[PDB]
Amino acid sequence: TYTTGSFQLILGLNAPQVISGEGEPEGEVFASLASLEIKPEAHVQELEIRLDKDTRYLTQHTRNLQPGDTFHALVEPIGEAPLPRLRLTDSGGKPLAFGLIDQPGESVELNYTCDQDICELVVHVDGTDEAVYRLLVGINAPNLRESVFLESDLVTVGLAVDQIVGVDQRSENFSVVGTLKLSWHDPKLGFSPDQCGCTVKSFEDASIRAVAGEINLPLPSFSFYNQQGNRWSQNQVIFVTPDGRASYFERFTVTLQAPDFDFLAYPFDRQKFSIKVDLAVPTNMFIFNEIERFQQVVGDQLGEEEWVVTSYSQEITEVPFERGSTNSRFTTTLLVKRNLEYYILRIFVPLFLIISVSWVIFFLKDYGRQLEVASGNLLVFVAFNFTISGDLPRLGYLTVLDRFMIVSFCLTAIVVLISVCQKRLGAVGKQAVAAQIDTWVLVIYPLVYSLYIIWVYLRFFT
Amino acid sequence: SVFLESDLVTVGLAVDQIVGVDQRSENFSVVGTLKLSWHDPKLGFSPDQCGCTVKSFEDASIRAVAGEINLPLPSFSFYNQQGNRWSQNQVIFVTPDGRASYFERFTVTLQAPDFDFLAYPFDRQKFSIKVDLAVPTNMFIFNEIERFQQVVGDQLGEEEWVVTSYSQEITEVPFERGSTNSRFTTTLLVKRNLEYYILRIFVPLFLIISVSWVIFFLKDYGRQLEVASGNLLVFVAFNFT
Ligand SMILES: [Ca+2]
Ligand SMILES: [Ca+2]
Repeated sequence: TYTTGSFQLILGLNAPQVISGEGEPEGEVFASLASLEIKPEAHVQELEIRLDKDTRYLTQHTRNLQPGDTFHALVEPIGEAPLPRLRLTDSGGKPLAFGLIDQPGESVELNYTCDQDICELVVHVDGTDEAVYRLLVGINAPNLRESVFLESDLVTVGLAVDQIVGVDQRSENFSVVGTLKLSWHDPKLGFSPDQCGCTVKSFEDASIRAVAGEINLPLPSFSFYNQQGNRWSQNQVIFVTPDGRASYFERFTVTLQAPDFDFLAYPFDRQKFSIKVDLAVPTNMFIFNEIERFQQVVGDQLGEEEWVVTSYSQEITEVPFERGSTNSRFTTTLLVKRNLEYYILRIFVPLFLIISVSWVIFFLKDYGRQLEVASGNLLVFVAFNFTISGDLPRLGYLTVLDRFMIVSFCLTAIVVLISVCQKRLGAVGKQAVAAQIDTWVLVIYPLVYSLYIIWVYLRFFT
Repeated sequence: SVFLESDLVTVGLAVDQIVGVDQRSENFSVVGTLKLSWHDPKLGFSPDQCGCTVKSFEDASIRAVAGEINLPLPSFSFYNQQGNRWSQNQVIFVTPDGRASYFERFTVTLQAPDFDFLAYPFDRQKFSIKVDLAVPTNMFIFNEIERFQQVVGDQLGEEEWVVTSYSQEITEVPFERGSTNSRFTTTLLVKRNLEYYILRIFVPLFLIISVSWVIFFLKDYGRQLEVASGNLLVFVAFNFT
């Protein structure tokens, strides 16, 4: 490949000390730059820009200009959009030129010439008196009638999840173990091998912020948006190639807040585990551009897990940033569900059998036995309820399971009340009414249970 | 003006989530955001000396920045803070004219000895967050309140505590070494979920009591005695459930 960088050139005429590399300037000059003999090379760039309702002001930064250079810019709307104002300022905000509306009043143009040793310019386009405009800019190109701007550095990102290690249903947070990777290109980080005799330079056990502060160069630092407390990190390394290609690697264990949890439909609920990585720099410096899948996003492990992942996705977006501008965001989302067989077999079948015991006793015609069995079955129900109390999260609000337990307990107690009434009726000599009540209860109870189940399904799952 | 004047500070606070309440030690934990803004000509700089329009400090407290630049700044603390405070996105940035602002995302635990649980579960409580300046009132004073977001944010799903109303106010309190310091207070009025307690406790209790009431219609007193004895055991079982 070729190479890039700055250089120092020493030329001598009949001065044998030059080949030592230490020749100090002397005598009268004899050579000059060749490019000065011809017209300077022009650079031209065109951009399409749009001023949304909340984004009526736009600014762009230019590359450095050498003394004697010239700058030209013009703006022409795509359609019937009104002509915006155009102006040019340096990096401090000092005005240098203002746009002039042409006599065929469809465009605005600007011109400037460089006096200082180094000039850094900013182009302002504003319509704050879906409009879309065409912006044309050139250096040493007066023929604009018939890259100049700086470009953001592109970052590649990737993330993999190894294990979900905990979920807190009262404080609404979860913890995850995984791996993160970043990669970008920066010519300012390049070095010359002959000064170190090596091809790879590395930094270990340091955050990107610390390395950036040590080498005094801007780097794409990041943070987890919903991080709770400190983060544990292993195998943290940064290494750079002579061309300037850099990469970051980290293995992390972190706890993330998740206020989006909703446990109303427990245990039939479905949840989302979202992991957000945000750059700590403005979008005009660094931006996420590509997604790399270095491993499986969701890793398989031996044995069963409490949460089963159904699907996942990865996406890049932009979010508002402090001190204006914008910062990039990388999001990983996992869709998870619980193990249904566990809850069904552990809770619902025994509950059904307990309910059946209280239902079947109405076939008896000896009401004392019916009363005694109902009284015993209520105690059995309460004992089973606290036995399963361990799988009953205390959240401060009702779930589906709590409502079902309450309804079942109420019906079980009403059975005892009806049994007492039937016993009294049989004692007074009205056995026919007791038999009619038995038939009514035997018909009605399963209908009530089925109707309650239908109502719950309608009100919670559709 | 002949006499020196205090610098005017604008403050704002937002609550994102209440993450826990301790009823025995009487404290609670909250997640939110804090913002400060003030103007000081001594912080001004010349753009041509940096080639920039904004100067920033990151991951540092106001006290540390004040000690680094050797100028007085409006430091602050949480009055009832328990233990260390977790902070994210901490930044201070200044404009050439001298306008400065502070930003912080925090998670903190605050003591609350004012809790009163006598009327449980029908009790109502106040969650109060107090921010005090660590400087005398003749140097810095809170002047205005900024509502940069909703004061109490909405979250998907139900919460254990329901916020009924809120308020924000600025006052003055006595300070060490005399004088006075400013205080900014945010108060949330909260209550519990009543349907949960009513349906989970009172209806089953009513049915259990009715079982012991109905048995007096019987004229076979052995059956009445046996059913009463069983119902007492059922009552104890439900109580420990
Ligand atoms: Ca929630
Ligand atoms: Ca108290």
